[PDB]
Amino acid sequence: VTTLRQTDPDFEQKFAAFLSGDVDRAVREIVDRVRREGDSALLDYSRRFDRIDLEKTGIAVTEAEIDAAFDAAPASTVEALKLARDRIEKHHARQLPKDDRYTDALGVELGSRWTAIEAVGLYVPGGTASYPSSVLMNAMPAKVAGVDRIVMVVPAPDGNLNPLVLVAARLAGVSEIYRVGGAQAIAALAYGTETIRPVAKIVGPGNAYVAAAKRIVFGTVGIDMIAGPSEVLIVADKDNNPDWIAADLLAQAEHDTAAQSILMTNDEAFAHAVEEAVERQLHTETASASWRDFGAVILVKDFEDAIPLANRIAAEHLEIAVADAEAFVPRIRNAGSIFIGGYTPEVIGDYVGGSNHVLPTARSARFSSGLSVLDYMKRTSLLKLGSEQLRALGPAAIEIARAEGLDAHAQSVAIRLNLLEHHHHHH
Amino acid sequence: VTTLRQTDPDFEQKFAAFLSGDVDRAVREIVDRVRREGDSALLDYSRRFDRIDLEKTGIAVTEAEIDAAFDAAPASTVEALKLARDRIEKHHARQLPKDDRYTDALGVELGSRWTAIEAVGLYVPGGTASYPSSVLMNAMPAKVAGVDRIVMVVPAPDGNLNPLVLVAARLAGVSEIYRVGGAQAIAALAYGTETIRPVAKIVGPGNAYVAAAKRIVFGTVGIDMIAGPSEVLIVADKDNNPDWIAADLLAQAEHDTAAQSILMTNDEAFAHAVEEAVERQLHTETASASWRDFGAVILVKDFEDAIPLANRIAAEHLEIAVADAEAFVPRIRNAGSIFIGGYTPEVIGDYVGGSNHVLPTARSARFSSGLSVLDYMKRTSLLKLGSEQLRALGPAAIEIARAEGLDAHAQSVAIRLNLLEHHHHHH
Ligand SMILES: [Zn+2]
Ligand SMILES: [Zn+2]
Ligand SMILES: [Zn+2]
Ligand SMILES: [Zn+2]
Repeated sequence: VTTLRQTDPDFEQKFAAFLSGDVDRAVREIVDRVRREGDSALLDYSRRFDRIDLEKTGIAVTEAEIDAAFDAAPASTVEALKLARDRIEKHHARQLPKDDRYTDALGVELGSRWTAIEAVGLYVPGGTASYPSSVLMNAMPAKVAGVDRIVMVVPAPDGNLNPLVLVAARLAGVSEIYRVGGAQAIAALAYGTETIRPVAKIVGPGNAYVAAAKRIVFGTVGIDMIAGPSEVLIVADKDNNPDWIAADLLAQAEHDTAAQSILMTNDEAFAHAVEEAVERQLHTETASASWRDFGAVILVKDFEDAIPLANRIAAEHLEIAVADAEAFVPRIRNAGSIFIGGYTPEVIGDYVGGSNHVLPTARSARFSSGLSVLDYMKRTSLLKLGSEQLRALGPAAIEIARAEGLDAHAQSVAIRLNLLEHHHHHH
Repeated sequence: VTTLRQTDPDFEQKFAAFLSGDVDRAVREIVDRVRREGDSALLDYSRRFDRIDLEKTGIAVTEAEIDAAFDAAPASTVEALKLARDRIEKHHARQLPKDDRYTDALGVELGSRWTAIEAVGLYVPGGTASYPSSVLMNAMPAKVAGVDRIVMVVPAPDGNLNPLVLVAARLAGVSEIYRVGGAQAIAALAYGTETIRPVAKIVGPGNAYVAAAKRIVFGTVGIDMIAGPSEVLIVADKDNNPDWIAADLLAQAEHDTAAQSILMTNDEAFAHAVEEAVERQLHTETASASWRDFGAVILVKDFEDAIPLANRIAAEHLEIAVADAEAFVPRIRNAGSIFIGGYTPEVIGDYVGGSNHVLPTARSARFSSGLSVLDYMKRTSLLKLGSEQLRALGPAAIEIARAEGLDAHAQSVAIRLNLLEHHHHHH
């Protein structure tokens, strides 16, 4: 496994290189066609890519089909999904924003008010990449935020849908479910078709076609972020169970073939002990291809050294397993989620922690946060000036407007001050 | 001026049509070249588009050049910019997020922590579109949020820079200023060059080239939103000064040739009185082309009717001038900023209100908010489970992981529970 040593005269060059790292035309055409033509183009693309005939199966999934999904599900799985839904809901409810209206010293009334986005669409991959936990994580915050209409699009290749996805959808307050995917589904959500009324925002990672479609429609609808390769950074000292740390690195690896698992430690023997555990557990596929191709160990002399390196890696998931861990939490500023101690494997956050696992990937923790209720809401600014306030702030506005050559802007203030001033000749 | 009447059997069709409504290849190449080549490609593109030779003028603006800018500025303009900076700062400080760490009923420790984005870049148009108010509005929130490095890129066509932009930059805590623009500047900020170290997020509306460049780099850096045509919606009854309302419609029009100003009223005579005022003031250019080409009046019978229409328009700027205005504020959920009463022209919000004027355009108020300190910060989730908590939540996680075919994920929990369980045979 790749191993970098901070003291190496070439460490910086190798570390920076380690951190570094089309379908546009086809997608541009698919998006434009769905926009201009609607349902018929949706059915057309679904045939080409999902080998399904929506004319016969229908575009929308029925409540009856969702009921059948519930009955087919093992009781313990439905129960587990409900516990996860309940934990996620309670956690997100705490993050609801509070409005703020106040009067400043000049008597100006300033306000901040939050409302939910009216309709939101959740993109959920189809087939073997179709996970019910993803559905709860993406839909529950919208439900908590108060979104009136929650739509889910999920492709059904060869007509197959994971029934657990339908089970999760209901548990999380999803209102409409449509059997479509790819750039065509993204276009339908953004522009609308005869059957699918448009939404105001689309969330949910997808493949290259979905990603390209989202870059196009951004502006017409809001979008969460572009899906990028996932990574876990584990910062651990020798006082850990090597098998446990290995299991955590492998859990992240099975996720995707390009997923990356990094161990940052100050004890080489421990790093060796973790690599041996990774090897044994690897027997007793995607994780194999993932750990070998992208796995890595970074050796530092102490954890003060690990701080700047961890900040540059800016991992989606950061497991901190060192003595006095709570002390490093505030020092490591770039991380989507931080899991503390030996009993908190990243996996728990994917399912039952309650904290949203849909986190920023590919160094995006440098500028973004994981999904929260805020992503499903928006703030409106409120401002009210009375005559006194306009008299006090208007001149400054006029000065700036005129300095900017914006005479109409200056006049909208001057036309008011010119009349008002006749009542202020005393001062 | 275009006039729609809600009762018209064809109103809905006309209103919906009223609401509706390339360089990609060239930009894709410019962005890729700057990424691969650095400074030399920056200088190359700057010559082609700004007719400037950065080899002689230099890429970075010097402190000395900024000092000269201050001296050349009229005292009242510097003072006005400072009052605006102070109002914006005090307002934004109130919006700083608070961290939240707590322990739930199961003893799970959950946390929410906020940090500032380390480096941010502000794109400011050059030439006659170069406004100092824009600089304060875009930079001040980053300064309040605690951004360590604030960078501004501003093209200097034919070597000319608005000195007031340099004055504002300093007042707002901008650290570095570079004389570059377009897709080349966006590429330099996102990928970095020898002279310009990369930033984590880029904010600031630009032209079609800037917009295309931002769509490309999104993911590598965060981006605010894509600039779209601006619009003001004024909902007013007859108890207003027609000249004042006209001035407000014209102020928004001079902004851009595609800017849109809409009057929504329940009194046709008043609408006529406003149109006549717009005509007289139009004499005593861009505003002219803007009001005629995109201006519009929407007649309703009462303001209850105006609510759903205003929500569909979802204007960047909404001026509410009706009796009992405070009553409609909560009913109109989609609006970037709401200005209340006759003494609050939208213009005040652009400069001295304190509330950020960089608001969502082209119906984006349906899903986004105007710039705030939150846009310059990010949240990190914290999670800590002890043995008891993992014992209580682990089984559910395993159940879901296995139902999803994610065995490595299930094992990272099972490997811990398998050892831990020997201490829990009593229950
Ligand atoms: Zn050290
Ligand atoms: Zn995971
Ligand atoms: Zn009515
Ligand atoms: Zn304005």
